[PDB]
Amino acid sequence: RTIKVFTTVDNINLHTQVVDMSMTYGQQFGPTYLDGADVTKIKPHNSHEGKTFYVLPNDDTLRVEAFEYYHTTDPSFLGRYMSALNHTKKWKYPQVNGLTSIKWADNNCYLATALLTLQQIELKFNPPALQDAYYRARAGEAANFCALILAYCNKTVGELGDVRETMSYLFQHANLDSCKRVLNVVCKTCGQQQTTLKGVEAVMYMGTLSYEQFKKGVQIPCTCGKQATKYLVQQESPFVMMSAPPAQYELKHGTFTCASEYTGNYQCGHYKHITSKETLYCIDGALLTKSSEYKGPITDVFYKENSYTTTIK
Ligand SMILES: O=C(Nc1cccc2ccccc12)c1cccnc1
Ligand SMILES: [Cl-]
Ligand SMILES: [Zn+2]
Repeated sequence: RTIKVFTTVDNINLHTQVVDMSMTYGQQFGPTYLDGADVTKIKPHNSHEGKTFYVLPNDDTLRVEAFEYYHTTDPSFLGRYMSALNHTKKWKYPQVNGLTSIKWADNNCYLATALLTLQQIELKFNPPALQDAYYRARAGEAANFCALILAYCNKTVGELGDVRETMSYLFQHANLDSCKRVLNVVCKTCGQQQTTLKGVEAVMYMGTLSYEQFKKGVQIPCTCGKQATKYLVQQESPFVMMSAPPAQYELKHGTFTCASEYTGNYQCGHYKHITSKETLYCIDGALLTKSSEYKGPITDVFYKENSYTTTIK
């Protein structure tokens, strides 16, 4: 007694299977999922005929398909993706000021601000999984994209992540190869030291939120025990992300693209998103407020860029 089903790792390439309806999916395929639901311990029902089940990439055909689609060989990746999807499928993705947001659930505030940020910066993903899911998220169906971020970042639904760390992981899977940064560190004692950064390290800085201050210079520790000055010589990138420990900061309309605000304590706080459009909009999941001025505990600010060369000699 049998039905026909299809197994997959990428939901595109299907593998015809004939399953014994007296045995679990588990006994025939190993761990098995139906649109995120774990059916490993369940026996085939007739309503399953012709349906697609996810399985683990446990032969060379599935390994090649999984790597080509996801760009990861982490063995627990597919199970993490399916477990998250089972939750993200039931989140709400309301359109807020023309952007896909996420209604608050399960500490997902860091994800909502990350998703809102992506839709305001020029970025293309390398893994087809992220390309296809990000296209759907932009159209309003973000369940797959959210599940993939959770899986790539090794975060479970319910865990509060850091926005900067999350953007860092997503940038590693994006085409930032054109991006270039040149830095100069001046110590009165020790003189000068020029650094070039490439890719992800060229678009991220930790220590100040102000793109203008980065250009004029910021004080950092030197090994000699003095304070050295670091400023921006040259930048080629479509955006920059300036990050700092959360601290009261004033966001001025028209001077930035968007920003992330973090309120509260370590691992038990809340992120909000601020976008600079015709005014300052504060997007907090499904919630929207406006103001002409904004002050809060800002962690990250995104700025547009193309090409910058310092006048500092
Ligand atoms: O401390 C946080 N984020 C961070 C911001 C800036 C610098 C940090 C340095 C080390 C660890 C966390 C940092 C944090 C804690 C809980 C939830 N989300 C974020
Ligand atoms: Cl993309
Ligand atoms: Zn020095």
